[PDB]
Amino acid sequence: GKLPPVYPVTVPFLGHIVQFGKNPLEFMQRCKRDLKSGVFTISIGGQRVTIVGDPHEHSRFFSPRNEILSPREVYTIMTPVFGEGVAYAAPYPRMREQLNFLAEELTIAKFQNFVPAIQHEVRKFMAENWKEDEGVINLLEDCGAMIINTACQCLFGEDLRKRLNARHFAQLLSKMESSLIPAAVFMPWLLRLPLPQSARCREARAELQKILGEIIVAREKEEASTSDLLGGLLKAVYRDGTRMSLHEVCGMIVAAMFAGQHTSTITTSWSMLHLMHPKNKKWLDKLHKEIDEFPAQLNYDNVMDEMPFAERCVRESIRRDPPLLMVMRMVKAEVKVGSYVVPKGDIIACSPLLSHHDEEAFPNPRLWDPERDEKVDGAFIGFGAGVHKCIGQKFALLQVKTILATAFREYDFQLLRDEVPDPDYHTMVVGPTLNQCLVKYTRKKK
Amino acid sequence: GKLPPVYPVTVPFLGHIVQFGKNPLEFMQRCKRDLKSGVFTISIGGQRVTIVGDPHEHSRFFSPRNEILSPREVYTIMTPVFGEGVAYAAPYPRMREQLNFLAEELTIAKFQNFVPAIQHEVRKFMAENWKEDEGVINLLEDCGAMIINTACQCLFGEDLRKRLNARHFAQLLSKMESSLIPAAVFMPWLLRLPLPQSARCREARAELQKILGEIIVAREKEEASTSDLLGGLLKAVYRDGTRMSLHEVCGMIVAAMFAGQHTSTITTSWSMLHLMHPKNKKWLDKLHKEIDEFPAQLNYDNVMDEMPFAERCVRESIRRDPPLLMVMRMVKAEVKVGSYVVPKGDIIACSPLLSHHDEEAFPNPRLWDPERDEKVDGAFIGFGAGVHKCIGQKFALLQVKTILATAFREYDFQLLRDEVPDPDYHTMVVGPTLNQCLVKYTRKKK
Amino acid sequence: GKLPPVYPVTVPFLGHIVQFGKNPLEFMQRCKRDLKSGVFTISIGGQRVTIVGDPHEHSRFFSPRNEILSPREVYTIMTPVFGEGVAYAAPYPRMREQLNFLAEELTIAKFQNFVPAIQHEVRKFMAENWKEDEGVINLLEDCGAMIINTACQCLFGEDLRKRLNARHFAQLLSKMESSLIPAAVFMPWLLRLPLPQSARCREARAELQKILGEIIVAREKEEASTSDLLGGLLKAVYRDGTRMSLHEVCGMIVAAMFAGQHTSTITTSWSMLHLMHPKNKKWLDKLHKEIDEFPAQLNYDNVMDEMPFAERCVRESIRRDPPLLMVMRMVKAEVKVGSYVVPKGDIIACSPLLSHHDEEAFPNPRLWDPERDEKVDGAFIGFGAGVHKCIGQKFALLQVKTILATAFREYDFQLLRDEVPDPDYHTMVVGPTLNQCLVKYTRKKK
Ligand SMILES: O=C(N[C@H](Cc1c[nH]c2ccccc12)C(=O)Nc1ccncc1)c1ccc(N2CCN(c3ccc(F)cc3F)CC2)cc1F
Ligand SMILES: O=C(N[C@H](Cc1c[nH]c2ccccc12)C(=O)Nc1ccncc1)c1ccc(N2CCN(c3ccc(F)cc3F)CC2)cc1F
Ligand SMILES: O=C(N[C@H](Cc1c[nH]c2ccccc12)C(=O)Nc1ccncc1)c1ccc(N2CCN(c3ccc(F)cc3F)CC2)cc1F
Ligand code: HEM
Ligand code: HEM
Ligand code: HEM
Repeated sequence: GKLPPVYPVTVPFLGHIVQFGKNPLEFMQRCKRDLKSGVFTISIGGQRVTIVGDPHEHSRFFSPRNEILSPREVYTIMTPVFGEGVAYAAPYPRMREQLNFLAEELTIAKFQNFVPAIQHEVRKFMAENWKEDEGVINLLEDCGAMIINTACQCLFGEDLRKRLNARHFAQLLSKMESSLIPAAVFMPWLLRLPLPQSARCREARAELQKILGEIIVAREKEEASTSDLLGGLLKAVYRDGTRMSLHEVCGMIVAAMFAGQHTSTITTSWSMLHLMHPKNKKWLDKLHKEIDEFPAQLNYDNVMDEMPFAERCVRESIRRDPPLLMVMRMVKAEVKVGSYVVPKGDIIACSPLLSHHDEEAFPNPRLWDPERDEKVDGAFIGFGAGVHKCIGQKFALLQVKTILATAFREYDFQLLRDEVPDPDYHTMVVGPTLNQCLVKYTRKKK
Repeated sequence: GKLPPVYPVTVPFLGHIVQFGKNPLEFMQRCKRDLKSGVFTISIGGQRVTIVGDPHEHSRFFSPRNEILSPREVYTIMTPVFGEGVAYAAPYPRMREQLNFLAEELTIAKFQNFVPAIQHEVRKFMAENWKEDEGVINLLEDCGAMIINTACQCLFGEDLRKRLNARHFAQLLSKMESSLIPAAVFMPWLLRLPLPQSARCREARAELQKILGEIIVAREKEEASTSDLLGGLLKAVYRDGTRMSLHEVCGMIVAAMFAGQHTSTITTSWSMLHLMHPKNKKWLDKLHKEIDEFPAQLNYDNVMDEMPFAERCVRESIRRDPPLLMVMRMVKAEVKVGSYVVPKGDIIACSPLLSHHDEEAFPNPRLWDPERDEKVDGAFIGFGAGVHKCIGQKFALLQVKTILATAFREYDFQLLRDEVPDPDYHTMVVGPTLNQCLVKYTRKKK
Repeated sequence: GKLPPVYPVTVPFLGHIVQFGKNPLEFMQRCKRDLKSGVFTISIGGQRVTIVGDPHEHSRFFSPRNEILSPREVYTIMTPVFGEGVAYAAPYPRMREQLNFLAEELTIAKFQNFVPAIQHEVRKFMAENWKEDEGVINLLEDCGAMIINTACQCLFGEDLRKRLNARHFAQLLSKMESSLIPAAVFMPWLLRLPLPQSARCREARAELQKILGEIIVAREKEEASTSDLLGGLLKAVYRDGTRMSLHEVCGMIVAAMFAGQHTSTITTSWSMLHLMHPKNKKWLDKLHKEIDEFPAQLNYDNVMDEMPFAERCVRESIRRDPPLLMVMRMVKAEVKVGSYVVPKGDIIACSPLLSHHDEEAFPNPRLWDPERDEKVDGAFIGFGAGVHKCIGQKFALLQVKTILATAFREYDFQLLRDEVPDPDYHTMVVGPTLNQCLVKYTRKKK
C-alpha cells in the first residue's frame, strides 16, 4: 500500500481544532494544495485523520458497511446523552435495526397530517410573537423555536405534549448539548475517565424515561382505536422477535430530536436569509409565484411534490453552508481510496464544506444560486450519501419547506445589516452568527 | 424550573479560557448581550458554568451556606499546596472552624504594633533600594517585596523570621504557584490522576512544617511571658475540644500568605499608579493633605480610622481592576436566581470584573474616580460579600494604606510611559502588565 | 539555594506552547527581559521548565551525566516508536551502551564508500526528477527524498534495500511521527493512559522487525566473506558479554533514521536556499571555486577534509535556523547554574534558537554570514555539546555536504519568491515553510 501524504505534526495540543473552529475551509484547502493531493492525512492529538477531499472519490467513503467504516468510535462523546446500548453505542446488528426503526417512523408514508400540524404551530407562533404590523426579531432563535414546536406537534401525541412540552424538550436537549466535549473525538483516553457531567445527563434522560413510561401506562389503561413516534417505536420488532426496550426507545427519540434541533433550524434560517436579501429579489418573486399557486391550507403533496423551487432554495443553502462540516468514520479494516490505502485506526473523513466549495463541482462557490446544478456527480453531500445517508432528510425538508411557505406568504422580511451573516464556525453544528440575525418582519396586506 | 439560557458549545478544547485570558470583560459582555440575560451559562470542557452577571442578584449568589454552594470542588487544584484536610479540602464543619480561626487572627482587634512594624520594613526597604535622590524601579516587583516583607514582620515572631525569612517565604509561595494548573478547575478528571508536581509541593510544605515544629519546641523550652500567627493558631480549640494539628496550622499559614501575595501587591501598585498619573494630580494633592495631617510615626487609628480618602483611592483601584476576576462555587443543591434555577453540578460564578464595569452600577466605568459611589447597592464585590467575604480584607487594607502613606510622604513618583498600564489578564491574580510598571522615584526635600 | 525567577502562571491550558509554535524566539527574549535574568523558569501544564538562556553558562547544562540530567522522562513520547528497553527507554547503563553502539557505527572511520553511494543516489534522483533543461520543484520535499534515499544506500545492504526501500522506509517514519503528541512532554499523566495510536505503532515496528529477522536468516544461510548498520549493530557486545537483541537493534535503526530525516533535510534546504539567493552570489561563487577544485567523483577526503567553505555555509545555516529549538532534560538531583539552583523535578532546557540569536554571541543575528565566528565560546549548540552531543553529526554533515557539492556542480537554482522562506515554527523539527520552497532548477552547460 501507498499511505496518503501527511501534514507534519504540529506542537500545540489540539491546535488544528482552533483553525477548524475559525477558518475550516481555508485550513483544509491549504492542506490540499501544500500536499498536492485531495486525499491527505493530518494528526490531531496523536490521532491520524484522513480527509477524502476529492469529490470524485466520494463513493469509496460512503460505500462501506458500519462493520468496516464504523461510526461507533467517533461518537463515543454521545453515549451519555443517548444511552448505553443505543444507536452508535449498540452492537452493529442492533445498531442497524434501531436506526432502521427510526427511519421507518420518518418515511413520507408516515407524514399524514404533518403539514397541517406544522402550519398550525407556525401560525400559533407568528400570532404570539410577530403580533404587530412591523417588528424586530432574531431570526435564528425564532426559527429554532418553530423547529422544536413543529417537530413536537408532528411526532408526539397530545398526552405526551401535555406532560412534556416543546420548551421543556428544548431545555433538556440544550442542557445535554452543554455537557459534551466535541474535541474528545480526538481524546478517546478522556472518555474512559469518570466525567461528572456524564452522570448528570444520564439522570436527566432517566427522568425523561420515567415520563415516557407513565404515558405508556396511561395509554394502555384507556384504549380502543400510540401511532405517534413513541407508539410506533414501541411496536417495532427486531429480527429475533423481541421489542426495543423503553430505554432504547427513549434514547432513539432523544437522538432524533437532538439531530434535528440545530441542523433544521440553521437550514431554515439561511434559506430565509438569502431569500429576503435584496440582491435575491428575483428568487423571492419566483418563490411567491410558486406559493401563490396554492391555498392557505397546504398539504403534503403541495409541499413535497409541488414546490420544486423552494426545494432548490433550501438545497442551495445547504450547499453553500452545510451545517455539519465533516462526516467521519473509524477505519476498522483498511480501505482503498484512489491510488492510496487508508489504514486501520485512522479516522477517515469527508467534508461537506470542502466539497461544496470545490470550484470544479460548484463554479463560483461563494455565490448562492438556487438554479445551479452540480458539475460533479455526488458532490452534494449535505445529507451524506449511500447506505448511511441522513434518515431524517425527508422530515427535515418537510418542516423547512412548510415553514418557508407559511412565513413568506404572510410576512415580508428585511435583514438589518447589509451583507448576509457570516457563518460562525466555532459550534458543533455550524450556522449563521447569532448577533447578525436581526431581522424586521412586516405583516403582509391581508 | 427554567434553566438559564446557554451559549452553544464550542469545539476547541477549553477554548473559552483563551478568551478569558485575553479579553474577559468583552467575552462576558458578549455572552450577556447575545443571550439577552444577565444570568447565562457557558460550557467549558464539558462543565457548565453559570454566571450571575446581574448586580441586582448578588444576594442569591453570596447568601447560601458552603454545604450548598460549595467552594471545595472548585479549589481542588489547591489541595497539594495547602494540604489534605486543610481549608477547602476539610469536611464542612472543620472547614468553617479553620477559616474562622484564621479570621480571628486577622481582626482589627489583633493589629497592635502592626502599623509600626509595617512602617519599619517599608523604610528599611526604601533605604536599601531607593537610596538615591532619583532612580528607576519596577513598581510591581517592589510593592511585591514590600507586601511580603511587611506581612512577615506583622505575622511572624523574630525567632520564626530568623529561620524563615521573607525571601525564602516568597520563593516557596512562588514555587507552589508554579505547580498549579488553573484550567483544571474545568478538568476535574485530571486532578484524579497522579501529577508529579503535586508530590513535589507536598515535600516542600513538609519541609516548612518541620521548621515550624522546631520553632515550637524551642519556644516551649524557653518561656515565661507565641502571640504571633503561629502561636495564635496553635492555641485555637475546635467545638469538640481538640486543637488544630500542626499540619493544619502550617496549611492555614501557607494559605494566608499565598492569598495576600499578589492581591495586596496588585492593589498597592494600581493605587500608586493612578495617584502618580498627572491627570490625577488633584487626587494626589488631596492624598498629601490627608497624610500631612499626621506625624511620621503612624498608628492604627490614623491609618484605619483617619484616612477616608486613601480608602476611597484603594477601593476605587479594586473597583476598576479587581485582582480576582471571578468568585465561583459548585452547586450542591439547586438554587433560584431571578426567574431561573441553576441545577446541581453547575459551577455558579459571580464576576467582580463584569460587575464593577456595569454602566448602571458604575457610570463611566473606565474612569478611575475615587469620589464615585455605587449606583447599585452590593455591586462592589472586590472582596466578595456575605458570610464568605474575604477574611483578609482588614489586614490587606492596613498594609496597602500604610505602604501608600509612608511612600508618598517620602517620595514623588513618575510613571515612565504616558498611559496607566494595561491589566494583564493572562495570570491567576490579575494586575498591571509587569513591563509597563517602570517608574522613576524622587526623594522628597527632607 | 536561590531559585531562578518565575514567570507567573498563566490560565489557558498549555497556552505557552501556542506562543512557542508561533514566535518562540520573541517569547523567550520577553521572558528573559521581563525577569532580568538569562536563567528563568516558566510553568507549562503544571510543570516547571527552567531555561538556561545565558550562553556563558552552557557548560552547567551540558556537563552532567544522564543519571543526573536525564533525557528519559522528557522523551517518553518516543517509547512506542522506538520500543521498550530501547535508547532513552533503557536503564541508564544499557542506554549508554546502546547509544555508543550506534555512535560507533557512524564514526568517520566507517564511511568508506559513502560519498560514492551518496553521489550515485543523488545523480539517480536528479536524472529521474530534474530531467529538463529547466523546471520547477519543491526544494524541501526533494531534499527530503534525497536524504532518505542517500541514507538508505549508505546504511543498508542491497538485500535489505530490496525488501525495504527508501519510500517504504519514509512512509513508516512518517506514519510514526504522525502518532506523536509533542505537547505531552508537559502531560506525563497522559502517557500513563492507554493510547490506541501507541499500539498501532508497535505493530508497525514489529512488522519491520520481522523483515529484519528474515534478512538475517537469509544472510546467515549464504555467507563466506553484514557490515551494513544492521550487521554492525548485531555484532555489538555489551560490557557483560551479551549481544543487543534484534528488538533493540530494530529500535536503534528506527531511531537513527527518524533522527536524521527532518534535521538533515532541513539543513540541506536552508543551505541551498541561502546560497541561491542573489544577494549571496559572492558566497555561491566562493562555493563553486571550492567545488571546481575537485573531480566529478568525490571521496571522503574532499568532502570532509577539503571543503572548509561548504562547512561554514552548512554551519551558519544551522546557526541561523537550528532545526531543534530546545535541548531538554529532567533534573534528577538539583544543580547549580550561576547564582541559582534548579531543583529536582524541573525540566531544564537550553535553546539553540535563543542562543544562536544572542547579539553578544552572534552580532547581527538575522544575517546569514558564512564567514562569521562566535564571539562567545560554546554558543553554537546546533548539535548540542559535551558528552551527550549529537552522535549523528558527522554522518549528517557528510550527507549534506555531498548533496550540496553534487547539486550545485550540475545545476543552477533560483528561488521563486523575493525573500528567503520564513521558518515554520509549528512543527517538531523546525524548517523553512513548505509552500515558500518553490525553486526553479536549470541544468548547467555540460
Ligand atoms: O453535531 C454533532 N453531532 C450531533 C450529535 C450526533 C452525533 N452523531 C449523530 C448521529 C445521529 C444523530 C445525532 C448525532 C448531531 O446533531 N449530529 C447530526 C448527525 C446527523 N444528522 C443530524 C445531526 C457534531 C458536530 C461536529 C463535530 N465535530 C467538530 C469538528 N470535528 C473535526 C473533524 C476534523 C477536523 F480536522 C477538525 C475538527 F474539528 C470533530 C467533529 C462532532 C459532532 F459530534
Ligand atoms: O488565584 C486564585 N486562587 C488563589 C489560591 C486560592 C484559591 N482559593 C482560595 C481561598 C483562600 C485563599 C487562597 C485561595 C488565591 O490567591 N485566591 C485568593 C482568594 C481569596 N483571597 C485572596 C486570594 C485563582 C485565580 C483564578 C482562577 N481562575 C482563572 C479564571 N477561571 C475562569 C472562570 C470562569 C470562566 F469563564 C473562565 C475562567 F478562565 C478559573 C478560575 C482560579 C484560582 F484558583
Ligand atoms: O523532534 C523531536 N524529537 C525527535 C525524536 C527524538 C527525541 N529524542 C531523540 C533522541 C535521539 C533521536 C531521536 C529523538 C527527533 O528527531 N529528535 C532529534 C534528536 C537528536 N538528533 C536529531 C533529531 C522533538 C522536537 C520538538 C519537541 N518539543 C517541541 C518544543 N517543546 C517545548 C519546550 C519548551 C517550551 F517552552 C515550549 C515548547 F513547546 C517541547 C519539545 C520535542 C521533541 F521530542
Ligand atoms: C437539515 C437537517 C439535517 C442535516 C443537514 C443532516 C445531515 C446528516 C448527515 C450529513 C448525515 C450523515 C449521513 C452519511 O453517513 O452519509 C446524517 C445522518 C443522520 N441523520 Fe441527519 N441531518 C439532518 C437532519 C436529521 C434529522 C431531522 C434526523 C432525525 C432523525 C437526523 C438523523 C440522522 C441520522 C440518524 C443519521 C445517521 C444515519 C446512519 O448512520 O445510518 N438527521 N445527517
Ligand atoms: C486585596 C487583597 C484581597 C482581595 C482583593 C481578596 C478578594 C477576596 C475575595 C473576592 C474573596 C471571596 C469572598 C466571598 O466568597 O464572597 C476572598 C475570600 C477570601 N480571602 Fe481574600 N482577598 C484579598 C486578600 C486576602 C488576604 C490577605 C487573605 C489572608 C488571609 C485572604 C484570605 C481570604 C480567604 C480565606 C477567603 C475565603 C473566605 C471564605 O471562604 O469564607 N484574602 N478574598
Ligand atoms: C542536522 C542534523 C542533526 C541535528 C541538527 C541534530 C541535533 C542534535 C542535538 C541538538 C542533539 C542533542 C545533543 C546534546 O545533548 O548536547 C542531538 C543528539 C542526538 N542526535 Fe542529533 N542531530 C542531527 C542529526 C542526527 C542524526 C543523523 C542522528 C542519527 C543517529 C542523530 C542522533 C542523535 C542522537 C542519538 C542524539 C543523542 C545523543 C545522546 O543523548 O547522548 N542526530 N542531535
